[PDB]
Amino acid sequence: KVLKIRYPDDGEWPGAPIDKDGDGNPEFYIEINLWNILNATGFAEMTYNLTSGVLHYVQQLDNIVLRDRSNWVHGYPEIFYGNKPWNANYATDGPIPLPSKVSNLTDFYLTISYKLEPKNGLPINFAIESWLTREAWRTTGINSDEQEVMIWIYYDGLQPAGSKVKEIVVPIIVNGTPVNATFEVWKANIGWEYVAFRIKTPIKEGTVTIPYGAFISVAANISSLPNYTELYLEDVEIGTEFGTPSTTSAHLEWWITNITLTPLDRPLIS
Ligand SMILES: [Ca+2]
Ligand SMILES: [Ca+2]
Repeated sequence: KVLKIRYPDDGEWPGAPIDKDGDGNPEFYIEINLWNILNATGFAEMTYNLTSGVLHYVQQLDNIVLRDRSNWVHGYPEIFYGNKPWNANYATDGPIPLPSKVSNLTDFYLTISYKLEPKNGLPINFAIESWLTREAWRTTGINSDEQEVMIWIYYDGLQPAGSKVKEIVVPIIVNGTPVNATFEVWKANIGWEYVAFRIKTPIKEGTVTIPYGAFISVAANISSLPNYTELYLEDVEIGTEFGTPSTTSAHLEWWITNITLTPLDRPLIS
């Protein structure tokens, strides 16, 4: 039927597996993940139609107070594949064997169909994220010698952490058209190493395809981390960070109607 998770009714941390064939190995995992909201009024609800495959998120939050203003954004309601290292949730029923070492993975395309409707000027992005960890099956967080990589294919009013390194051009596909797209590369120290690729021409809705290794190769190339090839690419998460400390009302709706990961016959790291 329809899988539904809701904040605050299901608790602090609503989330659920998507396990179509009931094999106890989910294909994807969804979380509302309001991880820097200490208190708010209102609600956020995510539903997944097990027939149409449509994930739909509706958020009407007000009177927001953050856990830690220095963490900047409010949360990252999302769907992911792989092992998310901040908790015991995972989804590994898919064609890409995450978690695996970067040095052992082949490249893959990530294709997402979506439509974003932030309301009232709300700062948001639509960002794909992966964590790279010393341990494949981490469930308790991230250490200072590990990495977070984000790829922002939409943003309005939000800036990545840290500082701008350079611009790169990556061949991507936008609504069926091959596009050589420019991304700004940003790098931060926030408790671990962070690298974000923020596209220069953000895409508010449609179907976007990226070659994942174009981004992980650059993140490897610019890393300050030692023994980068020891790292496991844990997962691929897709969601919307939203809000800054200026934001006390965050009303947002979106839909993601397909996620596909397509293996390629070439290494991840070029
Ligand atoms: Ca399954
Ligand atoms: Ca709003």
